[PDB]
Amino acid sequence: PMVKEIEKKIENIVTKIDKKKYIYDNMKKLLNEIAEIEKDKTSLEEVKNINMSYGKSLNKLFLEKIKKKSENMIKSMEKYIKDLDEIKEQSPKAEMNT
Repeated sequence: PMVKEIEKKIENIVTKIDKKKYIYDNMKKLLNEIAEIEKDKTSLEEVKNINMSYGKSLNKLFLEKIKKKSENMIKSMEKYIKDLDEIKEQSPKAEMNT
């Protein structure tokens, strides 16, 4: 204990300098969620692109490209009439919240 005061130093270099590792040991699991974050974000933003061309852009272009009108009817118009799913989502939210 006298010279073996270097045992409290060992005690320190132990637990104290051991729990030093169990910090960066969570810094990895962090750099996983952090990693996953953008890793999906961008991947999807890529399939949010294909829409803008195939929708909005290909819309105006096709809505200039021109029975045939019947297709133009069931087109963008019934494509908006799809969004009845929001009402098929609203009252549901307004359900499990009373």
